[PDB]
Amino acid sequence: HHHHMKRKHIKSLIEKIPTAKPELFAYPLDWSIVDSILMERRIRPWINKKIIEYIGATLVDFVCSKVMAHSSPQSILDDVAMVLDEEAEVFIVKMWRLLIYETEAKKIGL
Repeated sequence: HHHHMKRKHIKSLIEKIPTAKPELFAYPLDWSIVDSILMERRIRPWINKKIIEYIGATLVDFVCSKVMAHSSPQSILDDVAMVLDEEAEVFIVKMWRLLIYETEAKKIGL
């Protein structure tokens, strides 16, 4: 189950993720699965790793807290655009694809 459920349903979970930004931003994200654990396990490091490509520190925690505050994807994007231009728009799209995939995967266990 460690990462076993994520790999086994690759065909199914990927179908859930919308390819259009407005549709994907509208996606009914279950924040109840977005808990304290999922942040340290997969989300927080993913953010910190992806931030290196754009810049080469303190901002990392800001983004985490906003996801934990269950903010609108567009609301965060606006705040990040103050730091990372139009690269910030590509940033959240890819993160939302992550959240959907993760949140959805822990539901597959039943």
